[PDB]
Amino acid sequence: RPTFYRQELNKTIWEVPERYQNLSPVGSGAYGSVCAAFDTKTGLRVAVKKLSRPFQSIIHAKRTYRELRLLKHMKHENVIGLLDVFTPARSLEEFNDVYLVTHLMGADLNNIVKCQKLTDDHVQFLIYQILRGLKYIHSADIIHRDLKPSNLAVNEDCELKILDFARHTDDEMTGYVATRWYRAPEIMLNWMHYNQTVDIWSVGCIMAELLTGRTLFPGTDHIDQLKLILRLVGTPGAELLKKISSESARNYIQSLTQMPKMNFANVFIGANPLAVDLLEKMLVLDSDKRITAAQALAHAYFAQYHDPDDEPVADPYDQSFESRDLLIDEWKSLTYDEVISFVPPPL
Ligand SMILES: c1ccc(-c2nnc(N3CCN(c4ncccn4)CC3)cc2-c2ccncc2)cc1
Ligand SMILES: c1ccc(-c2nnc(N3CCN(c4ncccn4)CC3)cc2-c2ccncc2)cc1
Ligand SMILES: Fc1ccc(-c2n[nH]cc2-c2ccncc2)cc1
Ligand SMILES: [Cl-]
Ligand SMILES: [Zn+2]
Repeated sequence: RPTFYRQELNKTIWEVPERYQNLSPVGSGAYGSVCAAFDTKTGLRVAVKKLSRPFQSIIHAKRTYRELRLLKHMKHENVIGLLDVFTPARSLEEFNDVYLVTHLMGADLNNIVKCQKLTDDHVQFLIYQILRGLKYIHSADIIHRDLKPSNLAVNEDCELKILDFARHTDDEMTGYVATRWYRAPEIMLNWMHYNQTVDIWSVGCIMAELLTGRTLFPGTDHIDQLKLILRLVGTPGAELLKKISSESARNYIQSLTQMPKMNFANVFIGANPLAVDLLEKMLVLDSDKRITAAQALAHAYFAQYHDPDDEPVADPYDQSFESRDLLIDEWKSLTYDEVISFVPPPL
């Protein structure tokens, strides 16, 4: 067992191994609290996240296990992975807190887009990285489901990592988001059978914003969001309308004054046409015809970066736990096993 030390930061107390020094708070939320620290063992600057109320409910307990399982599995340059995980608990009985450690990423895509107007080269590189990470995530039968600028970490070298790839249709009001500018329309329609391309829709929205400096669809509610979307891409054709089982949703859409698809060249005026072509393949209303991450990587917009030999897929990921209905103490025990069995990556 390593030697731990205690300290209080803001209103959050922290108990971590001595290897981590100079903890300074970076921010907190529904997820947990995060501190930047210096890892004396590796010489790296790391981010240390203390989970918030990990075993409050079966929802938190299962989510704590899920995040740990996800982070332990993700080994890819464009996806956050685990440098370390620890608890000050000496045994299961006193197991109450989980701390996760990863490489420190000093900014997110919001800081980047707001503080400066990115060049086309930057847009290509950043979007390239997101897609390369999504290709990997998606290959493990994982859907991010909430991609947005504040979920994309970026460092001073313009290297990018996807974070938060750990929620589902939950019965809690913590972390509730009012309207989501980056969400696929099928999600705004509460479709229960969406596919991995919901993430591609988000990339499209993010990419648009990096090119124009404006949120593409700043809707105030789910319906306002959907109307802004249909204004750009036009109202659904016969083929897509036929895929809507929800009688009320289908009928509402059909009762809207019908709208044509806008010419993307007029909307994203001044943008690299290759960029506009890709945007158009990403922002397809029918998810069945939306481009995949793997296909997008091979789009001519990324010719400067695309390398099939260096766009890997993930090892098989066991999500069978997702269907389990267990007691809080069972999820806690499983999580504890995962902490104790963690093998750090080679330096
Ligand atoms: C790997 C990484 C870090 C460590 C480490 N472990 N314990 C450390 N001590 C623990 C005890 N030490 C102490 N002990 C008694 C009185 C006053 N101070 C304070 C700092 C420092 C350190 C430490 C080492 C290197 N740089 C900074 C801190 C051990 C292995
Ligand atoms: C291990 C250690 C830290 C993390 C980590 N977790 N969450 C992070 N974000 C910070 C804020 N982000 C956010 N903020 C506002 C709205 C929606 N999301 C959500 C969570 C950043 C980070 C983070 C921060 C800095 N560097 C790397 C990762 C994950 C695993
Ligand atoms: F107005 C819209 C917006 C999006 C969709 C949509 N795109 N892909 C799948 C769907 C969809 C929506 C609702 N139910 C089934 C499928 C359908 C209608
Ligand atoms: Cl995909
Ligand atoms: Zn909760």
